[PDB]
Formats: sequence, C-alpha cells, structure tokens
Amino acid sequence: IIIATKNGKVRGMQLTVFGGTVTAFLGIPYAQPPLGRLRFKKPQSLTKWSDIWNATKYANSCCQNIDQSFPGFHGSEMWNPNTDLSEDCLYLNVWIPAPKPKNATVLIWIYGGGFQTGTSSLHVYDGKFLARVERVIVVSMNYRVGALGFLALPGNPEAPGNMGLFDQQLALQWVQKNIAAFGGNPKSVTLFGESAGAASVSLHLLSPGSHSLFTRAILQSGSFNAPWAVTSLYEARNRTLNLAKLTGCSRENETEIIKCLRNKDPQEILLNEAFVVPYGTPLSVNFGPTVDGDFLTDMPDILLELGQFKKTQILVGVNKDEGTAFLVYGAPGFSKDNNSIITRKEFQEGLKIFFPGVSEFGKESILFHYTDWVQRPENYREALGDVVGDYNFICPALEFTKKFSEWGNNAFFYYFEHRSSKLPWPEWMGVMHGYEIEFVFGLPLERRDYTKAEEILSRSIVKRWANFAKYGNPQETQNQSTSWPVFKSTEQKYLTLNTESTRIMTKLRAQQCRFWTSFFPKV
Ligand SMILES: *[C@@H]1O[C@H](CO[C@@H]2O[C@@H](C)[C@@H](O)[C@@H](O)[C@@H]2O)[C@@H](O[C@@H]2O[C@H](CO)[C@@H](O)[C@H](O)[C@H]2NC(C)=O)[C@H](O)[C@H]1NC(C)=O
Ligand SMILES: *[C@@H]1O[C@H](CO[C@@H]2O[C@@H](C)[C@@H](O)[C@@H](O)[C@@H]2O)[C@@H](O[C@@H]2O[C@H](CO)[C@@H](O)[C@H](O)[C@H]2NC(C)=O)[C@H](O)[C@H]1NC(C)=O
Ligand SMILES: *[C@@H]1O[C@H](CO)[C@@H](O)[C@H](O)[C@H]1NC(C)=O
Ligand SMILES: *[C@@H]1O[C@H](CO)[C@@H](O)[C@H](O)[C@H]1NC(C)=O
Ligand SMILES: *[C@@H]1O[C@H](CO)[C@@H](O)[C@H](O)[C@H]1NC(C)=O
Ligand SMILES: C[N+](C)(C)CCO
Ligand SMILES: [Cl-]
Ligand SMILES: [Cl-]
Repeated sequence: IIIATKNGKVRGMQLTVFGGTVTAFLGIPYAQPPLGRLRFKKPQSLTKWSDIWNATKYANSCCQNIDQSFPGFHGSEMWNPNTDLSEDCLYLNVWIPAPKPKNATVLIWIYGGGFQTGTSSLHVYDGKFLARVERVIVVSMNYRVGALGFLALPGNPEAPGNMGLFDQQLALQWVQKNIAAFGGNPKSVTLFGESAGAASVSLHLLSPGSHSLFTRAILQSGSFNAPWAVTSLYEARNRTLNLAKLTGCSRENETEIIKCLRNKDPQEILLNEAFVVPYGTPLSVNFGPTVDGDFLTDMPDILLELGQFKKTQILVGVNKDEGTAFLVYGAPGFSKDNNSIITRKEFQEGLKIFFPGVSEFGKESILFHYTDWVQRPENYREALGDVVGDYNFICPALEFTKKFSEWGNNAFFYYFEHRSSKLPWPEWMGVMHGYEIEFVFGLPLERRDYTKAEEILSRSIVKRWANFAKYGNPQETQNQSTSWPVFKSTEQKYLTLNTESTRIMTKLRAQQCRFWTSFFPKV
C-alpha cells in the first residue's frame, strides 16, 4: 500500500512469507545524495517530494572495494554488494507485519564490513522473516564506508570524519520521525548489528546525539574497544595525507586538499585507499571511526571506563571461531582448499602478518601464551585462529560487557558455537565470523533450503532476540528452555547457543583474555 511520510508518500510491495504476508518498502531515501560539494560532508536533510516514491527494490549500495580473493566462491561472494555501487546510496528498508501492526517494536540493523564494505541488501539481512514470525518491524540502512565515509580532518566540516556513523544516525532519526506511520513504536527501538555494525551500535551508546534515537542494543561479534574499530587522530591524519599524495591532491591548505579530492572519481579514491597504510593486515580498517569532537567527544575507552554512556540493557555475543576467516587472506600455509596444517615457522610468520608494527618481544609473548600444548598436527593452525579471534573479537567484547554492566544495567552474553550445515568454507574454519547472522534473521525457518535442528535453533534465537527488543529480556519462556542469566562482573555467566544442548557457563576465555586485556596493551 501507500504510507504517508514526513517528506512524501512511498509505495511498498506485498511479499508472501510462510503462508502469510509482509509489506516491504525497499529503498526509501533518508538523506540528500552526498554528491559533488557534499562528498565527505555530514549527511544533509532531505527535501519533501510529491508523487509516490516507489520503494519496491533495493537501492544502490555505497562505493566500496570488493572481495576478489575467491571469484566464483559463494563463501566470500555472499558478502559482496548485490546492488549497483554509487555515491547516491543513502537509502533504508522497512519490513512491516501484515496486517499492519498497531505499535510494533522496531529492530534496526547496521551491517558490518570493517567500515570499508557492506550493504543492507544482502540475502542474509532480509528482514521479512522476523517481521513475519515475531511481528516486529525491521529497518536497515546503507551508510558510507571507506574514505568516502570516514576520511578525517578533525574540526574541518569539509571532511570531519565519522560521516558514515552520522548517516546511521540520520536513519535512526528517520525512524523516530516516521515509523509511527508504518505502525511502529518509536519508543521501542532496538539497534542490532554485526562486526563493524556491532562496533557502530556500541558507539551509538556513547554518542549523546544518538541517546534519544533508540531503546536497547544488540552487539554481534564487535564493540568499539576492538583494536580495529577506532582510528587514532594520528593515523587518521597520516592516512588522509597519504590519500592526498597518491591522488596528486597534496596542498598547503587542507580545505584545498578536500576540494581536490572532490574532483576525483569514486574509483580513484577507492583504488588508493588500500595503500594509505604502510603495512596493513587482513583486518585493516584504513578509514574508520575517530574522535571527531562531534559524534565522539573523547577517546571511547575513557567514556566506557567512566560510565559515560546510555544506560540500558545490552545483548552481546561472539562466535566460537571468530579468527579463522581471516587466516586465508594472508597467513602463510593457509588455504580454504586443504586442512591448512601449519608449522611453528608458519605460525610465527603468521603473527607478522597480523601484528605488523609489534615488537619482537610482543610477538614472542603471543607465541608463549598460545603454544603451551595440552602432539597434534593442527596445534599451530588452531592457535593462530584463536589468537586472531581472541585479540580482535572475543576479548574486546567481553571487556566491553564487563565494563558496561559495572554501571548497573542488565547485560546478556552469548557464545555461538553452531556450524551451519550449508557453510561453504572448510570444516577446519569452524563456527566462522559472520555465520550466526543467517540464524538471527531466521533463514533456517524457510524449509525449502538446513536441518531440522537448525530450524529449532534459529526459531529460539529469533524468539530470544525479539523478546530482548520488546521486553529487554532475551528469554524463550514457552518451551522449557534454559533461562538466560544476566552477565555480572563477578560471576560472568554466559549462554551457549548450539543445536545439541544450551548451557550456562562462566568466565569465557578467562586465561586468554587476561593476556590480551591486561598485558598485551603494554607492549
Ligand atoms: C605515515 O605515512 C608514511 C608515508 O607512507 C608512504 O606513502 C604513502 C602515500 C603510501 O604510499 C604508503 O604506502 C607509503 O608507505 C609512512 O612512511 C613509510 O614507511 C615505510 C615503512 O615500511 C617506508 O617503506 C616508506 O618509504 C615510508 N614512506 C615514505 C616515502 O616516507 C609512515 O610509516 C606512516 N606513519 C606510520 C603510521 O607509521
Ligand atoms: C594448502 O595450500 C596452501 C596454498 O597453496 C596454494 O593452494 C593449494 C591448494 C595448491 O593449489 C597450491 O599449488 C597453491 O600454491 C599451501 O601453501 C603453499 O605451500 C608451498 C610449499 O609449502 C609454499 O611454497 C607456498 O608459498 C604456500 N602458499 C601459501 C599461500 O602459503 C599449503 O602447503 C597447503 N597445505 C596442505 C596441502 O596441507
Ligand atoms: C511507481 O509505480 C507505479 C505503479 O507501479 C507506476 O505507475 C509509476 O510510474 C512509478 N513511478 C515511477 C517509475 O517513477
Ligand atoms: C506505543 O507504546 C508507547 C509505550 O511504549 C506509548 O507511549 C504510545 O502511545 C503507543 N503508541 C500508540 C499505539 O499510540
Ligand atoms: C516451541 O515449541 C513448539 C512446539 O513444540 C514449536 O513449534 C515452536 O517453534 C517452539 N517455539 C519456539 C520459540 O522455539
Ligand atoms: C564481516 N562480514 C561478516 C560482514 C563479512 C565477512 O567477514
Ligand atoms: Cl564478483
Ligand atoms: Cl534448551
């Protein structure tokens, strides 16, 4: 049907889902296309239109480099943009239950992709299942990534930094001002994302400007305190300048640098983003969030430590094998096409790839902590993966949770350990980074595809995620399920998610994280 929004009318399309119907509005604009003089600037308000805007298909995805490491492989290509790339990419999608709901809780998705890639139109971010099954309204948006989204010149409005985060914020505002018209409750909005998406959600919890645009938060495999999540003002400057040189835009006047960069084609900017860093890693985030003094008013770690953040409930979690996915993008001896049994020497070279500017002592300390074998040919293969996963995702997430809960709010932590039966990647990579997503969005609820055990697991996660959003408590109260306990700094209880048996456990990776959280920061 047609919904009247603050800026004009929009037309959706009906979709058949599980013997029912969901109304989708794909591609609603929420900001002025950031083209020309508007490139690198915070998103500007949109101008009211007349006629009926047709939101019947996904809009353009934002400019970004694509993963070409495995042409023709679904494992990597399922994450690549499935929509035309373009600077004109500030659009959002809405899925609403049918018949129209009266005051439905709203779930807003923020995709990940290291702040360099990603898009809301991916097959695995389809919100129709959630709308259909739990009667919630699902919203997702495209936000600028890479240099076009995070290039920074602190203090300069021509390129202030964090533009992609402000894109996200403008979309949350759109929901605040328009979701009622779709039958949604702007007072019951839960943000949820994965990877850089999760890091973005955690930053919205810290940004005063986002405080009133949402109720609760869900962080899947990511938080701002991850080593790859925030670019230092130092790195940012060197990077903006390196990009300038590489494009022949170096100028005495910094604003002239930007004007120059505003004449380059999106491709020239994308082509040179990779080289702005002397030596990067398969986890490098060339252009990401920075302390801009606007969206972020101080180093986020300080804000977290001193309780300066939105007080509300949070649901946080990570996957069993967060690090494996990155091993095949640079680690010697690794390949998705063999068991990747590596040697001590390869493990050591591996650390060089993942910890480039780290002292020799720092790398030895990582090896000492992870090589105290408990024989087996895959010891080193498994150790490098845990090293990358604990350092980059698991430990930062736990620390974030512990620090956040220390200020009074209920927090729930999960450990996702189920390996999709349809995973394209080899078994040795295990429960990979990004592969709990399809379960959260309820893809396994669709029988035409996944085992029965997977349908049941996805059905529970969906119910838990929905109950969290609506009631702030991730329980599944009807089918004699394990109760999900609150996570406290003392006992640190967490729930495991799998098909076998869900369990309550305590102090995840206790020994490993003491190393990363307490010691490693010093080297
Ligand atoms: C800050 O940037 C300099 C310059 O980086 C180089 O030039 C850029 C345009 C880009 O092309 C990069 O790939 C280049 O590396 C960094 O200095 C470089 O350091 C490396 C050390 O391996 C050296 O080989 C290069 O010759 C240096 N570049 C030059 C010409 O000075 C510098 O390391 C960066 N600062 C940091 C964060 O360390
Ligand atoms: C697992 O494969 C890696 C990657 O090698 C490539 O992919 C293979 C499947 C095969 O098609 C090779 O021809 C390709 O080169 C192997 O790593 C290579 O090992 C050789 C010798 O040890 C070394 O010279 C190369 O530099 C390595 N390449 C990389 C990227 O590290 C590895 O040996 C295989 N391990 C097995 C079979 O268990
Ligand atoms: C929007 O969709 C309607 C109905 O399909 C169509 O009549 C109209 O021309 C469309 N507007 C466009 C393509 O600008
Ligand atoms: C939706 O619920 C909120 C409380 O969460 C209430 O304040 C608001 O008036 C309701 N919206 C409707 C149905 O008008
Ligand atoms: C609860 O159990 C019923 C039947 O036993 C099943 O159909 C349903 O999917 C389950 N609900 C949840 C939320 O798991
Ligand atoms: C980070 N994503 C899951 C979005 C892409 C694959 O790593
Ligand atoms: Cl492709
Ligand atoms: Cl159970």
